[PDB]
Amino acid sequence: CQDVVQDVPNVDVQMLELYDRMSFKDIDGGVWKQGWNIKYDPLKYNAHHKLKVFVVPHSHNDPGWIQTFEEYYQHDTKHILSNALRHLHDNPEMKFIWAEISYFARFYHDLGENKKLQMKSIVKNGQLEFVTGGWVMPDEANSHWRNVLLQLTEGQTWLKQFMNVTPTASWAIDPFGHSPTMPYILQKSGFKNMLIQRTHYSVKKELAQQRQLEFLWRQIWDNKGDTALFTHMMPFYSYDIPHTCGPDPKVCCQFDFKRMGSFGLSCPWKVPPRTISDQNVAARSDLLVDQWKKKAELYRTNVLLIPLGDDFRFKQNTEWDVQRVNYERLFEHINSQAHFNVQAQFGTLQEYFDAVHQAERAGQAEFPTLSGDFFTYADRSDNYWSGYYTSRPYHKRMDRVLMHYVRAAEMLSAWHSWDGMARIEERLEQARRELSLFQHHDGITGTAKTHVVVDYEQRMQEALKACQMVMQQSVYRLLTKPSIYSPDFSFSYFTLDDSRWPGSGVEDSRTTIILGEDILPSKHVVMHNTLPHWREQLVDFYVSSPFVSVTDLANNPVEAQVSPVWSWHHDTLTTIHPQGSTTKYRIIFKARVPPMGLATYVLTISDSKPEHTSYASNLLLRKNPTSLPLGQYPEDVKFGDPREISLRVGNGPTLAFSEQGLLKSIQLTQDSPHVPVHFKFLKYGVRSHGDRSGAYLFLPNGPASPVELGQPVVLVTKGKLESSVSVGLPSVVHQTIMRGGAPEIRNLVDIGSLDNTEIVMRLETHIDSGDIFYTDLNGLQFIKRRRLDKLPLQANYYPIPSGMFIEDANTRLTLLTGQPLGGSSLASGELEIMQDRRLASDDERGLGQGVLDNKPVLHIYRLVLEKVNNCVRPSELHPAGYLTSAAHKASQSLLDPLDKFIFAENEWIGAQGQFGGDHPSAREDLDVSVMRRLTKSSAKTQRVGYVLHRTNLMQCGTPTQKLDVCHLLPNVARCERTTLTFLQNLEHLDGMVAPEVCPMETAAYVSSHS
Ligand SMILES: [Zn+2]
Repeated sequence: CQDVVQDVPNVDVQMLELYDRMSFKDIDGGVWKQGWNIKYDPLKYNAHHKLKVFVVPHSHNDPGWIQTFEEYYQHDTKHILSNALRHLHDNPEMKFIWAEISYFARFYHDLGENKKLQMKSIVKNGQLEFVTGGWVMPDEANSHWRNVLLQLTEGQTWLKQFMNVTPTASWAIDPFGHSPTMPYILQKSGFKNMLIQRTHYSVKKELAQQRQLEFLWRQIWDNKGDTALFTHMMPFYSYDIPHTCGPDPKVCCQFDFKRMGSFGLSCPWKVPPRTISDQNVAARSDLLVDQWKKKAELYRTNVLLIPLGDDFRFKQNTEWDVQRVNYERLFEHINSQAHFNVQAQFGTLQEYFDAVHQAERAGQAEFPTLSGDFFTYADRSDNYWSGYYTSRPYHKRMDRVLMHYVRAAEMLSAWHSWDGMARIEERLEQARRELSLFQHHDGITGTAKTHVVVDYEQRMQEALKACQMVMQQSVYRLLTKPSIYSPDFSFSYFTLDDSRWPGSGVEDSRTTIILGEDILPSKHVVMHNTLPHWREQLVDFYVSSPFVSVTDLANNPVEAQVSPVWSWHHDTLTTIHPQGSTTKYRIIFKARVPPMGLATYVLTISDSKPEHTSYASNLLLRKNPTSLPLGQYPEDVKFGDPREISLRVGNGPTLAFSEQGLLKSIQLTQDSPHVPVHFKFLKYGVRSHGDRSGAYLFLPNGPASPVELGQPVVLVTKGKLESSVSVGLPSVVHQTIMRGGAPEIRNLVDIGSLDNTEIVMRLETHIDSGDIFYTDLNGLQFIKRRRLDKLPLQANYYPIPSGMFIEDANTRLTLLTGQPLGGSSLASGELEIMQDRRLASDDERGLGQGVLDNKPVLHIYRLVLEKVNNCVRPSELHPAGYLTSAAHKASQSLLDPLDKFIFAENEWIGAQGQFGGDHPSAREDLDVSVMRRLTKSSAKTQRVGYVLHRTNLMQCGTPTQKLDVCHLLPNVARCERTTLTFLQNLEHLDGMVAPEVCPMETAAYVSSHS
């Protein structure tokens, strides 16, 4: 294994170092507004060295944006694909590339048997070519790497079964900035080439000047270079026809033949296209070849890519004819005139890449190496696209919940083959496809119309219910004696309890377990642990009585705590204040669950305070208190005036809070200093003159201003197992929760009718971080950031898909997230992260609406303060950072918590105590990211697929069983290493053993069973 800490990779272009050197000037470059007037040597090309030009027709089809998936399918995409089939069949020289498999699969299943055969023949002969072949073209900023792989797998599994093809070239023309997570996943999935478009106008200019727009893109930690993927970055402002022929859009627009005649379109530069004739073809070819030779000066070979398309193009038979016939008349003239020294023709993306690599092997070019990312994107002036890191944060949070439920449903159901009557495969295909659709660059981004967001939310809600049904049937099968198990596949044996989605203050839908010494004195509950190591964690349930004791199924007592149930309400006379339930209570205890396993507990009612259950105290801090009854709860609420508070659970850290209920300090141990750490809430506004913020753009009117808090009401709950401080602020109920290690932070965010406001949560410390901070990419890797005062505030905002940290020589503070949000370090010792944004104006990128559809959301975090002076850190020149053990486990507690199940009926005949006690407990840096049965019950050879991910953790001194996934299931007959999509066998494994993967590596295995 490579060492990913000590050796700094040597690359030609390192994006952090390039950013530090660049001046970012926004000069008028002439017809190429953000570049310069390109010149070429006309003697560069002759009889023996010609320019080869590939014109690649395409159509950008969004699976939801202005219309829903189904509205676009019926009104636009089914006509595009029907006309593609007819025109390519009739015109063998015509070519077309296709990206979005969600639409292609919907179309193909609706075709008659004769049309399916014709479609297969234009794919087999290479006229219709699939590019990427994902379900969608995903967002690269907010998306988790697990979901990027899920949607790639859904589309490529469909293409292999139905079209017998697997793309090796990727096409990503519309995501709002680009991540190195994509080449990481694509290179481990059989790809050879990829293309990107939306990068900062300043970066396009700097790379074009050095002919560094084609590069070998490696990971920031990769010293050897085996992660490298060949990447083509397009040079100009857009992927439309005016910005793809060459540097002058007033010329290129005249070669978009839909912008004349009866289509109702036109050229903004005021010179229309003209039909190509014998009379004009020499003059028209003179201007067009000059644009081609200028574009070719920006690249290193004699092979040139010219895309030809736009949004939902090639809808009409007449559009295919007017584009094909005028281009054919230009190609026939140009190819027949030796003075041009050009060969031009319709082609595909793979055709382009094959010809470039042939030119390279001929010794025509040697390509540069590059590491880094392409965030944050700007298309013009100070218009940085950091707004969509936060827009529609309710759905961003829902993405992470559905990610975990799909993993848990696939894993729990994989242990067995199921009868077709159970409909397990139907429910899991629905769930995978709804989560896959939401990865689209107008889904998770929050950049769709209000009615389109409602469609995404309804689809994700159906997917959640499908996962719940699979999970509960699987738990019953796994923990019921085989002598008793006799299933009704329609029946609810268990209901799921989730404390964190949507959250009891968002939707008060948790089930209360109702116990009574007569009617029903006990209830069985079951915890699942998807992680491949033993886990102990606190769990809670709602119960109808405070007098409840916990046992394991063997009747061993478990120490428990009871707390009241609290809700928060606006008083119309005055204040935001808490109200206690008189009818339900929380029971809280530590569950111990095997790796990838299950554990059963029992809740039992009694007359009075039972021997192994304690009761939290509650203190309400407010002047002029009124009474707060709590029904049977045995401890009276205490009252006081606002004051500073300190709390400690177990022998974990001591936290101190201000009179307003906000953190002010952390002490790690009894001996150590009180380290200042202050939470604050601030607000950004919108510019009254000049460019307005919208769903995409963040354009603040200066630095954030303090929120006036008044004298808010503070509630302190103190228990042996769990304590919290909760405060009612304007727009936010803010909670700090303590269970004996790093605290958990919960914000119930309701921005209400506060038009043109963005709410930010900031941390202030004396950590001497200077201009340096770290943010993650897609939940996979931490990248070093440098704050730049020469760029505006909105340019120093980055995606926070799962975490961020600052550090000096001695101390680090990490904030882990349960949802992707936008964030920064705008001053030494600070972290900040945006909670919600409400915007009255459109930002002129095509959405045609502001963001005024906000709803309450529960955001969740962990906060980890650590000493790092005894840690082996990367050298100052390394562009990556790495989490500690404690911060990594804190992230895992937010993204993949224990699942909780309540038995639905009065009696569970044949109940068992535990599943998976024999499972291997793997090293803490290893995860089983995916477990998925690949075969239905009728297959004679069963196949199960596993994705294994090993992260890299910092070594800090304080230093388990070998996991072989090929032997988790009995009767293993073969074990293969595969691409991450499971579609190609790469290696038949010695001894049917799936080996140990290296730090920062991901591998896929398939086990076959007799
Ligand atoms: Zn798009």
